[PDB]
Amino acid sequence: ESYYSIGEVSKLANVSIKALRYYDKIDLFKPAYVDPDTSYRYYTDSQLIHLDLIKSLKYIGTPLEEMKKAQDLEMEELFAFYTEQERQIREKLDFLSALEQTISLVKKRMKRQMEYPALGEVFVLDEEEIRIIQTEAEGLGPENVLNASYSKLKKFIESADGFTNNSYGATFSFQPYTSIDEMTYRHIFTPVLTNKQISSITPDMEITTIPKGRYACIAYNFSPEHYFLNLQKLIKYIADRQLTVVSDVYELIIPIHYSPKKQEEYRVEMKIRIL
Amino acid sequence: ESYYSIGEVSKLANVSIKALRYYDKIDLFKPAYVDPDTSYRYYTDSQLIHLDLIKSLKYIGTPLEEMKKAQDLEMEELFAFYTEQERQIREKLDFLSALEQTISLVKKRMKRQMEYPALGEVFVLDEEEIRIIQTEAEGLGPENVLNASYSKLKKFIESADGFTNNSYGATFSFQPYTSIDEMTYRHIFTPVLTNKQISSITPDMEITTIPKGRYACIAYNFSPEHYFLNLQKLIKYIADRQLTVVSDVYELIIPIHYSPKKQEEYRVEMKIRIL
DNA sequence: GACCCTCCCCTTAGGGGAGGGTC
DNA sequence: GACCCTCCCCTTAGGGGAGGGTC
Ligand SMILES: NC[C@H]1O[C@H](O[C@H]2[C@H](O)[C@@H](O[C@H]3O[C@H](CO)[C@@H](O)[C@H](N)[C@H]3O)[C@H](N)C[C@@H]2N)[C@H](O)[C@@H](O)[C@@H]1O
Ligand SMILES: NC[C@H]1O[C@H](O[C@H]2[C@H](O)[C@@H](O[C@H]3O[C@H](CO)[C@@H](O)[C@H](N)[C@H]3O)[C@H](N)C[C@@H]2N)[C@H](O)[C@@H](O)[C@@H]1O
Repeated sequence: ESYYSIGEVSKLANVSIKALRYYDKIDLFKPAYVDPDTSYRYYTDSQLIHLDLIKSLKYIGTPLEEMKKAQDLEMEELFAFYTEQERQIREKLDFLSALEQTISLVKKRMKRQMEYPALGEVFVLDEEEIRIIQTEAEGLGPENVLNASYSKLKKFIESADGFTNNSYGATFSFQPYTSIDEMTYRHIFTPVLTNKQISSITPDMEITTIPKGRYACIAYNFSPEHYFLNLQKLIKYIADRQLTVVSDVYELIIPIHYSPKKQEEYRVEMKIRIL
Repeated sequence: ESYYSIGEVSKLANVSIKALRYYDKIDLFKPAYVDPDTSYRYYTDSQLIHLDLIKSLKYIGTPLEEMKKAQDLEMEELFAFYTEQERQIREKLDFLSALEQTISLVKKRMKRQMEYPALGEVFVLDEEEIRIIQTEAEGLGPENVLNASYSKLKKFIESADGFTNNSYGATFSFQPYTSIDEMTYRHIFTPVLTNKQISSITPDMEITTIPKGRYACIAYNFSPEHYFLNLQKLIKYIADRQLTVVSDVYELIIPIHYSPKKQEEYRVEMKIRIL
């Protein structure tokens, strides 16, 4: 015998007016009475029960046209719909959960770049392993290597990590080169950062890693004059301190920013392993 | 010296054409060259680097106008933005994680209702505790009690669980009543299903629970003729098997469906505790 | 005054599709 | 032929606000 205006319901049910009006329009929840002249909406007390579900499902995030299907459902049938919701949640849980490790690790790798002891000078250091995806570089050089050169590797990684490599890598044979002009990349690769499977990897992609070990490194900010010089510096450090190299030179390039409105700049790192 | 059409980039970067066009419109990522007559878009190989971030941030779910702010940021500053993302993730993780327990528990309570040994007959059984929110019922009766009668309790629960009670409860003193006409509810309550804090609960709300114990129950599907009868049945079962009651009668009403296009139906349960 | 009505413009990140024109 | 262009209509769950009228 008590009837509620939209305002009354709104306050009562902690749902907004514009919201009830909306739910009225999509015929998910309609007033018991619409005065035909004033088009005012009036609601019975016994209606409010229909909101409990709506409100819940909303909180869960069920889309509206979907609630409508849910309303009809009988107790046993609704139960199942819930466990559907349960499974859908576990997914998001996984998906984020994964992302959390990913980002913490992206961050961990960004740290070293800012904590690098000095630029332009060579030093040795003890390195954790880095897993990576590589492919034969088909006669590519520092000179003519392209971004596009990476696109297949980059599919795989994205399909795997979801989270595109900040980084670009290539390797080549440690030699007394005298010229950029003399150098060819053996493979080019990009680091993976998930231990998530890589479905349907084709066999022209080797999964391998930059082994744990001790490394003569040198790292600077790119510019053409320095590239070759710093390589030189490296070779020298080896030959002088008289060491035995046991890998290629690994070279990794990392943007310092992605502003398309500032001049491009990149951090380069050449490392190599020793006995 | 190699330039890419939108199609070329799209395939290269595994981003859609309509997507690059869009990113062009919002000046997040613009081609290096737009032919002035054909309005064809052309891109440099050295541009594709700007997509790695975009693509990542997208995967993380960063909104676009926000990526723009991120692009300018310097390595140290970007690092922080990430940990912002890290914290924002942990929230969702919590939020869902909570929901998962909630739903598993909503489900657990829905089960018993469908696994209830028989309807209309009384039996005793051993009950887990049920926490709940209640309030003095201010002389309310089975006769005149309303949905609205619950609205404050229901705020609290929603503010706490997010997930509106499927259920509605009231209690009253076990007596040889002869009439619905004789009955008053002592409190009316609604079960909580989170152990999450209930911020700024006002003191006219008692947090308490339906204690763990042994209970004479009876549960049926509502209709006016049966209500009082089944109560009667209950009283009788006690008096005959000669038992001592140690609580009020708890009464709980639960919709069987929320279809607003079928006749309303409800499951009632009256239980009481014994020594 | 305080509610309530309808109606209209607004948001995100594009996809689908038309009706051209181009490489 | 296969690319690419612009332009337009579409989606979700409403909120904000106008310009009335009503309880
Ligand atoms: N590793 C080659 C890389 O190409 C791009 O850019 C990096 C290159 O190394 C530079 O290219 C060359 O610059 C000069 C003339 O081109 C040469 O003297 C020099 N030896 C080369 O390094 C480029 N311009 C900037 C940045 N350093 C990408 O970031 C990455 O796809 C890829 O890994
Ligand atoms: N507990 C009272 C409850 O009111 C509503 O509905 C339930 C009531 O119990 C019924 O009300 C009464 O129906 C008859 C005439 O009104 C009476 O003879 C009977 N004794 C009463 O129970 C109602 N119509 C259906 C459903 N059972 C709500 O679900 C809930 O807010 C609240 O808990």
